[PDB]
Amino acid sequence: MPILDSDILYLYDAKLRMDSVTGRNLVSDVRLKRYLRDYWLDDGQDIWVRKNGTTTDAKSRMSVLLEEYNRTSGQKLSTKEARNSGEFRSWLLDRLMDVRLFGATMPMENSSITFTGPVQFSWGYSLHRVEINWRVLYSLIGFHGIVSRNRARHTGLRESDLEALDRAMLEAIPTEKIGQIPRFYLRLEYSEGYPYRVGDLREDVVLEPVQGKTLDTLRDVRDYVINLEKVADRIAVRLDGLAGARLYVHPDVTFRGLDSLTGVLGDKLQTLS
Repeated sequence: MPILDSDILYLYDAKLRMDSVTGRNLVSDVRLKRYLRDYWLDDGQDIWVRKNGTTTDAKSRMSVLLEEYNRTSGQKLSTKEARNSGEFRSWLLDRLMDVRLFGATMPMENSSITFTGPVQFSWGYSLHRVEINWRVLYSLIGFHGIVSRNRARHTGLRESDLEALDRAMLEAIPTEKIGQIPRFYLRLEYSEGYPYRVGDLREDVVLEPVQGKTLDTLRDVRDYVINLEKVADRIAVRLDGLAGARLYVHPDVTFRGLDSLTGVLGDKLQTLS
């Protein structure tokens, strides 16, 4: 199966002179990808962006990889020749799944290889204002991600890599004082050649506090209902291009409009759990 363009909506929560401080919590895409990489590393996989918890010099790691490729392939590529070698580039990609997904900048002595990752994430932000008491009390974080069909052609992305990404979105964060729990994961795949996208759904999510709570005092997953009604509406408009969907929801979340979402997706929906 060819790689299709995708949109991702991902929610997870994190728990446990000025005072009375509040604001919008932010999580870099680099941090999210670090959770995913550490998870695959702990699964024994070969990963490019890895530590020893001391980081490794990238130029040294590339020199080792090039010398290994040269002695196995019977070549003597220089770093400049290695940069231009489609064979060495494909050999690196076959070996490092995180490069196939997220790309990499791989310096060498007086050269460098650059892979632009098909899978890209926004910065994550809290869908509500969080309280600071210097640590955040509670934060429901939302991420938008994409999978680029065109970029996947240049990194050798495999269909099995995307299934591994889906499973890591469920398992990596809990595996890697602050408890962090995935709560919602939706990946929408688009038909080949379809030009439009749902895009970023995070602003269409609506949090509805339970009685006694407000949007400024959310402290636990039980304090609010996640209303998906507008998310279902936004997806329905693009139904003419939707090829498939993957969806996971945590059992402790209370949803409104989850039935609307699954009904829109229909037979395109595959579940994850």
